[PDB]
Amino acid sequence: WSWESYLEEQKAITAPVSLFQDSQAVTHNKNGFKLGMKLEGIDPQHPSMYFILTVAEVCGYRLRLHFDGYSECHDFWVNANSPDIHPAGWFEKTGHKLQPPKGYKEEEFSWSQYLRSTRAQAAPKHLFVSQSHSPPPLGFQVGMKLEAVDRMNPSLVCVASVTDVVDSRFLVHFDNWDDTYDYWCDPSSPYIHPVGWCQKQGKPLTPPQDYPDPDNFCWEKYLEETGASAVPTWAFKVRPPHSFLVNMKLEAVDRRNPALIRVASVEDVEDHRIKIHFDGWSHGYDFWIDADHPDIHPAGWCSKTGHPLQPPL
Amino acid sequence: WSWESYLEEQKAITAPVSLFQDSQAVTHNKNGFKLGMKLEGIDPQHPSMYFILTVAEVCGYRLRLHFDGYSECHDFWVNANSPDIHPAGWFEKTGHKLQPPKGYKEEEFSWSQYLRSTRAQAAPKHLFVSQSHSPPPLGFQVGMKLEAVDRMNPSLVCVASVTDVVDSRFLVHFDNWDDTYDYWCDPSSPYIHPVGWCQKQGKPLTPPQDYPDPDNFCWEKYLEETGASAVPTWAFKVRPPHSFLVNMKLEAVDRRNPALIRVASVEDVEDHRIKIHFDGWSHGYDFWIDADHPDIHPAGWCSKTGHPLQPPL
Amino acid sequence: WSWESYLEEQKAITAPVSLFQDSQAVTHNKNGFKLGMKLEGIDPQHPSMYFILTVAEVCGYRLRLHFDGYSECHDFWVNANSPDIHPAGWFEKTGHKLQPPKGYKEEEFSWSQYLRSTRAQAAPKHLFVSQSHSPPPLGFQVGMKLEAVDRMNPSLVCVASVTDVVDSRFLVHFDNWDDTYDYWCDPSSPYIHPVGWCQKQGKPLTPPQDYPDPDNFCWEKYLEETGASAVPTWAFKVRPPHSFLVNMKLEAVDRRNPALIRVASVEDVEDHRIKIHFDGWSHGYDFWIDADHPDIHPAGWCSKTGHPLQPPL
Amino acid sequence: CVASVTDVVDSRFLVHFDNWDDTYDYWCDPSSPYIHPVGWCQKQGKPLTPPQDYPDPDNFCWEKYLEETGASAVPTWAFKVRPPHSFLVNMKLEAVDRRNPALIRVASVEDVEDHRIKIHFDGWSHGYDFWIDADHPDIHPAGWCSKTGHPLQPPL
Amino acid sequence: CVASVTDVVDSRFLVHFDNWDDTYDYWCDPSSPYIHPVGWCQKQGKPLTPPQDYPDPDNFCWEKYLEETGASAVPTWAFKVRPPHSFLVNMKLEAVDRRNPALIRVASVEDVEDHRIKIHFDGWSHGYDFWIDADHPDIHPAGWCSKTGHPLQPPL
Repeated sequence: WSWESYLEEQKAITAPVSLFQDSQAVTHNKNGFKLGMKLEGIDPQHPSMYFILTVAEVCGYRLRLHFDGYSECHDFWVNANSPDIHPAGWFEKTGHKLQPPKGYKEEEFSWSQYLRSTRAQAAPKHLFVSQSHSPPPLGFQVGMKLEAVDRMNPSLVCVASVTDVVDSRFLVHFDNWDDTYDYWCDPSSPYIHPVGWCQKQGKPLTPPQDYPDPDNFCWEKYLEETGASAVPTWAFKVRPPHSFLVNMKLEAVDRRNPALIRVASVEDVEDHRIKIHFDGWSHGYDFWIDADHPDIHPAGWCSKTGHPLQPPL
Repeated sequence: WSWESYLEEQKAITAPVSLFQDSQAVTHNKNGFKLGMKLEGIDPQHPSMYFILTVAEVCGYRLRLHFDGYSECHDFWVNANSPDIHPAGWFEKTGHKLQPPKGYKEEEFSWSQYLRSTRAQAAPKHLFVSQSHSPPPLGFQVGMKLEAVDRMNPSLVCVASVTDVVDSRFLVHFDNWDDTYDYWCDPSSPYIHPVGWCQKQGKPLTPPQDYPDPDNFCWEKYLEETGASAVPTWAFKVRPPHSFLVNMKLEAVDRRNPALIRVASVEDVEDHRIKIHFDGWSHGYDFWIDADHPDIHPAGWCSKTGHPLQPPL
Repeated sequence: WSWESYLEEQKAITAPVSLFQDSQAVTHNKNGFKLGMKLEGIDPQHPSMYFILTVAEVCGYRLRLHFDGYSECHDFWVNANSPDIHPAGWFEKTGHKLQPPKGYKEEEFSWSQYLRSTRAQAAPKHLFVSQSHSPPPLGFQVGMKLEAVDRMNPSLVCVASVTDVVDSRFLVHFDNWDDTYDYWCDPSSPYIHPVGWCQKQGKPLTPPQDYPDPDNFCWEKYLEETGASAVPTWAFKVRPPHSFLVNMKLEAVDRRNPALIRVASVEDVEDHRIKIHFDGWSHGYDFWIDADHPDIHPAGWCSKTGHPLQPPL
Repeated sequence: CVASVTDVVDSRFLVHFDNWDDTYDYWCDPSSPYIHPVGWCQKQGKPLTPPQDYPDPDNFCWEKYLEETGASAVPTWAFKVRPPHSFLVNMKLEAVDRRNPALIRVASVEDVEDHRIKIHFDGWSHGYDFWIDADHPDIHPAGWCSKTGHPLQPPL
Repeated sequence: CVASVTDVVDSRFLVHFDNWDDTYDYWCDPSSPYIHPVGWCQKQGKPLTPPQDYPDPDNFCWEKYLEETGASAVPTWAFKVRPPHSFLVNMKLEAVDRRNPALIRVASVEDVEDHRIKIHFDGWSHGYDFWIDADHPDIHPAGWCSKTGHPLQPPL
């Protein structure tokens, strides 16, 4: 199988490298992660929470992470340039809570002790793109409030708060809802708006879960009661729409079997998202994904990084 | 988008209309081809051979042709003023052979009966710019001999024959070779030369495939032996070099997906060819093309003919 | 009146929005068609033929179209997102034939000149959802063959051809028959089947009108003889049965006077059709309709688009 | 003149003059005395004015203008006969003053045609007398102002 | 372009382009395929070139221009259809040499339009080929030179 022969055969064009973020395209960085290394990272399902993680597998510029003490059914894959992982020690130096290995107490866990117990090595610091050392996102402080789209229920724009800040990004949290709805963004995210945006746009605003008087939610009173400030309007930036076009081909990780990356096509577009189709598979497996998502890549990425590529059905 | 605003922002000019052949520039002719019409035409991969074709798609002044009985994977695009297509009945009336639809036999095929059996419409004669109702190109009669550059292997100038004449054009065939290397041209073509030109210029001439005694190749006796005359030297006209300049902009079909036409730029020039660059794409997709190629057009061609134009990426 | 109070008094539910095609449900698009605008479209009684049409009336997201030069008794209603109407100039740019206004001749007609003579405005291109600017429905090329149910005589499955392709849809034509029986559909249509389906299912296949030797009807030789390919079986997709249930309420155009839309109920169901009952009217006016028909809509459609809703009688 | 229907709203439609500004347009209904079926001029004796800047004006042909514009003429059965009004000279009424339309005045019928009346404002000069269509929205029966709560200007 | 009749001599008239060099002027008759009545461009949807140095080049209007200039349009009835010529490609004839007008040469019809022919001088480069109106006084039937006593130049 080759991309060159397949494109000639299909009279098709790949999405150029120029349409991707540098982080999605870069193939010349080596993967320094090695089996058994220990580190810290967010649970992709609960992006506000941090766990002790171990490198269980490496494949090209990707690695599979295992939650120490928990079942292997929870293992997940990230790129070696992921900002959602951090070196041993990072949580304690930056004000983040550790969920310790199964059966430990928070107060009970110490990296020194754990590494002695396991005789394991911590992943070296120099591997990690994110250590909370770079300038923060301008204008977004922890504790400030804003209006945000519930990416799980995208018809809802909701009262939300900044609850975390790491390097150039911040975490959006939906007031008094499960942290499973939280997501990381930057100032240009198309999913966030200043306080007052819904009322100015004539959209209903979804109030906090279990808000005492759900009927008459008022931002001014809520901000006062909560000792909170709005993110100032100047901080919000326009992200330009992406330049991907329908029928362009690319490589995308399989959501159902994330170990796998497949030949894919752009099936549809929005301003900030693309709809992925896996060539040769049912359109029933098609899915929408943000254009900046870390698991889409230009054609060639797998061969240049050493990751196997699944040809079309 | 708009050419006008593009030219201002880029501080650039378009290749003037006068630089193009009338046939590449003409926008004011309507496309009278309709879905399902039947006709005859050359196979672009075997330019000496004629097949039954059906109009499968129309886009502006272009059409996509299907080889009757064969796979749709062979379909190809032409312009409505293509001289490489002819009305039903042309082959018989002009001394050409028709390769029939898949599963027929040359002499099993009758247009009357085919049309009855399909209930299809033959494309009307008046649509075609080439019907062999013009007197031939002066001095180029079938069977005559000349020296020609193998456009596939441009360092070779070779023993070649005229094997087909249609309106103002004729077919150049390489003696003892596949029709695969053949090409259509006219008497001003820069790829052809009178008998003796090589000798008189210094360059070696490639004789017919598997000729007896190749270095000892003698034209005046090849000629007497084949009962052929060389094309008279007075026949070969001087096409002047084109006047395209680097950085001029135009519109060009994308060879990767020929359904598409794009904003393009002149990246380089030779006497009779231009190197095309698609604005906003990698220089890796840059390609050489004959100045007189049917698939380059002046700015505004798409707009005036009703074909989409791909703006720069 | 109000849906809300109606549902309480009847102790009933409305057919949810999710049950409908997006095209049947969408209310938030404005109707940009204006009185007197000119365009092209199919004749609903001769679905293979295109005529010049004028906007005669606008009501909410619907419009009434007039055949230029002909009687107003032929006027008909469509939705503003109809794929059966196209901008001025479309026929020429896409290989379709235009039947001209009464008293003209196909080739006497020019849009430039018609617009000058009438001083009329062509409806702007951006209004149309169907302009042949999308790539076709996969595997369905013009001239290809299939088996189809005669929607007029549903016990018959018949030899049929693709004769028209426009955006995601194509026209099914019965071999040797009037266009009167033709219908538009897409590859998930439940009325179409690959070549051989009848034989493989047990049912008899109706051959072309006035074919020689009907019981002795052979597909692979009909095919070789017509220079046609059958539509490949991989092309035919499985539309799942709709999920409408008896007693769900909705809004539906009244076929007796199509200017009107009414409160309606699901009286019965098949896999791909629903039987409509108009609340407060006799069951004698109950009628069967395809679930995907453009003239059924979710509760609130009229209200959101600005079309009157007939309350129950 | 040659004219078209360009707008329809409820029981009314807009009459437009072909090749002319909308400045001359007017709304009416099928009983309007200002409109006529195609051919009426020819059949009555009067000359018909063709579209502005038409090619070859005296040689103006309707059935071919029609075929050429993909238009039909309004059918003759459509044009209804408004009967002449029954106002008589000296009857009194209330009428908006065109000089200052905020005002309505006591008025008199000074003259009549089949479909128009000439209005005189009692106590004012006959110089301000003006012609108006009987069906104009700005003439009203005596007592209209009083019953609707609009001041009535008494005679001067 | 906007133009005027500035001369009349026998059966012909001179066409002049308003406020342009008289070098652009040409003689014709009523059937000339190069002239049209006032309004033709607008009826055909072609741009009309206004007079040189027209005070407001943007909004040229024939009605106003005619009034300002004290001028009338040539009436439409005066313009006649000239039938296309009947010359066919490859027919041979005699034509004066534009470069050396003392000379008349053997010539061929290289191409045709409705009212013009393209002349090729047999034996010379097609680079010397030229379009000429079918009625031009310097093309002639074969034999014209010998019958009038003018030398004829044979083909190159």
